[PDB]
Amino acid sequence: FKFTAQQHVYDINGVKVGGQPGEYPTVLIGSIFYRGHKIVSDGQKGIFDKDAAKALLDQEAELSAETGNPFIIDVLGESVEALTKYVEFILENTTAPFLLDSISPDVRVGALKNLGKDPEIQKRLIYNSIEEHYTEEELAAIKEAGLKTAVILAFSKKALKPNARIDLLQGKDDKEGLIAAAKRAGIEQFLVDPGVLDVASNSWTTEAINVVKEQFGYPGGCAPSAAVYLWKKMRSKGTPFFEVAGAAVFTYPITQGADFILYGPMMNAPWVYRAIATTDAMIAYNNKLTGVKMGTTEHPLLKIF
Amino acid sequence: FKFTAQQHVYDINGVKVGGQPGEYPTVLIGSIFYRGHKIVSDGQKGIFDKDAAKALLDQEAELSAETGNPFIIDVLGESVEALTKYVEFILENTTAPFLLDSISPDVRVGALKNLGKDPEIQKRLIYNSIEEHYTEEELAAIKEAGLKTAVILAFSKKALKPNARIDLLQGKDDKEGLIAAAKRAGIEQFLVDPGVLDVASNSWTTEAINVVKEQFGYPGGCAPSAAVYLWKKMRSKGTPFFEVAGAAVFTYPITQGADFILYGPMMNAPWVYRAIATTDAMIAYNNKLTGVKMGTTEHPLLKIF
Repeated sequence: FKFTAQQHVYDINGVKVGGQPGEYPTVLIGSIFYRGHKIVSDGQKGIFDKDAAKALLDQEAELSAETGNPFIIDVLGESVEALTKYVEFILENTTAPFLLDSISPDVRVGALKNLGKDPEIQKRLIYNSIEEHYTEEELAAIKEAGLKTAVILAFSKKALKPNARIDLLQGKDDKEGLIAAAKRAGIEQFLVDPGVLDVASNSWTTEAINVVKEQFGYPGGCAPSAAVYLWKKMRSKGTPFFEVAGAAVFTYPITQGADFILYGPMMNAPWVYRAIATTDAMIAYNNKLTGVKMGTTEHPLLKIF
Repeated sequence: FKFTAQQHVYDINGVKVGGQPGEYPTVLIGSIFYRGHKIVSDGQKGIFDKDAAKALLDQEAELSAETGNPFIIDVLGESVEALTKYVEFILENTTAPFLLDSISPDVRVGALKNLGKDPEIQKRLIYNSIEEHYTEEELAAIKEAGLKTAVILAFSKKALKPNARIDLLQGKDDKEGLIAAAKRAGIEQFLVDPGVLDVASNSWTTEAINVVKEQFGYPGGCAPSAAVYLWKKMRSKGTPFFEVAGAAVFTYPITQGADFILYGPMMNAPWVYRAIATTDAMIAYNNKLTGVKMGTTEHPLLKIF
């Protein structure tokens, strides 16, 4: 199976994301400083374990080198002060691009004012996310920071059908599309995340990714970790039951041609990389029948066996 | 995914196998008395710990009840004497259908001859397998036993690519093919296993399953356990890395619409069931988008959350 639209392949500070299935390895996006992360003692002041944070980033680099799966760090914060310090640390202690991420839009906006229109911010900071309820002050903050890449959260609790993401992105009736909104903020590269409600609905998320890649060619991915962590019946079972259940959820979108996964807490990277690399390897081996050419020699198929 | 051909759904003594993606849960097939199975004290005579064997069968039934994934037991033997006793034990100690399985055709035929004409055997025993080395003696032994279901195994190093495996199944030039051979033995129900040459080529196995379901509508599955166990680089990493890699390999065919998985030793059932149930749940949630109706309420989607 191949997509009709020519696929966007973005180069975000060296990380290739997008393409036809089997062309590029899955980009894996691990969360750091999330709510309840044990390496954060004060989520308001941003007091965190610098040694432990560095160890997670070094582990991510090592797993990436082993499998060929590139990484983007999901940097979460509950306050402007905290998220600013987290981003300053991430900039210094890895080369990877990263999501500027918060539940609260004003935390993302405040952090951007602090980080400013730094050329490094423009190259490495991906805004997470341009969502249905975006504000003009949010677009102003993105434009003033000169960001070029954003996650487009193409989710609406009233665009549940995959096909309805066309309306969300392009606009409909009197409603500006999320792509138009992003472009007004000066965004040039769009990572489309159709959103995940629960584990089962990951199949609708993946169909939405397929619609977006088929018709627009934007890189498609999703964030199933919250749904997996709300699955107490599985998580309480411990090893290896939680990990293989998680593996089934995180690999599923990749089996249908998705480009990136937000796999949740970085502490899970060791098993997530091994599962995702396995799926990537099997998909790319199908290239030998389809004629799709791998865009890089740094691919699980050439590395994990 | 929805498959072109009208799908064959077989009722093998109460186990539903086949159909469109999300119609029926994955049938899981665990191996017992395999080479080096430590509950066997004498593999030539078929002497084994019956309590340990029963404990495995009870565990399978408990896991099946939990997820709604039906089970068929893969009964392996290295001698006629041993495989005959194993089949006798399985008939009395579970209600499940089972594969009569040996790497040696002489062992399968010998064991089958010992079982004679038995309606319970005819309902529950699946011949594993009709493969490239089949003989008229073997087809005659199957017909004499009155078997109605067989695994059709297209594992051949003369048939690497999916279309070559289809040629082995459907026939080509001077060869009737494995399905035609099975029909001459009186087989009316075909569990098509294209074989797994290695881990990466599980995508080729899955493409062969797709062509089978697309064109013939026969249930399709595979046995990737041997390939995964021979993956030294991943196996060397231990738990849970080996299990999540295994889960990625075993779930991949299911994500592409496969009907059954031989997951290897039954001792791995606890994590295999959890991984496969997860995939099944996501696929069945897709049913509205595919135009499919669940054929049973005994489905992971309605059980595991």
